[PDB]
Amino acid sequence: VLSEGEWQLVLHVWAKVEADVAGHGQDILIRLFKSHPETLEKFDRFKHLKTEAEMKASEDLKKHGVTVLTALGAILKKKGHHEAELKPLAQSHATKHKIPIKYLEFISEAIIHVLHSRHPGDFGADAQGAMNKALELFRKDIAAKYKELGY
Ligand code: HEM
Repeated sequence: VLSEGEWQLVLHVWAKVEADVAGHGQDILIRLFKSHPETLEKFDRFKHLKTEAEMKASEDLKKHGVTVLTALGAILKKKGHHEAELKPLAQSHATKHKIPIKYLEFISEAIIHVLHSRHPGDFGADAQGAMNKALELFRKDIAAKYKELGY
């Protein structure tokens, strides 16, 4: 459970992310795909992309990055009271997209890295720790739904 102070650190940096949702989403998905190429293979939509320049040039990838970060922002703003948000996300990611929990760890790492690059003044160690806790809570709660469903 995050404290109120931890949530404030999380949402303070998140408010900065929302100034450029699409650029963050691009940076995060590209980092994910480059650092963990098995993740790109899960996207029939994107697996034709073979270089970072091609990824950066894809408007469709930029659009999907907005989709991802909009869903995550809605979750974070619930401050842990996110059952209604995680139900459909866990269902689609477990049963349709077939995404291991480990790949959610990978995207969490990419998120933290990009937030640190773009917002150092609002993403010192205290905020890094708080965002790590928020993304761990996300993963814990998704994992419980995966377990229910046999994934
Ligand atoms: C912060 C973590 C993530 C969030 C918030 C998120 C959110 C979303 C959302 C909102 C959608 C569209 C609706 C849906 O299908 O449920 C989506 C689609 C999808 N996601 Fe994620 N996602 C996350 C992590 C991942 C990861 C790590 C992968 C793969 C490694 C992945 C693979 C997919 C795929 C394959 C689709 C379908 C794309 C398409 O063909 O349109 N997601 N995601």
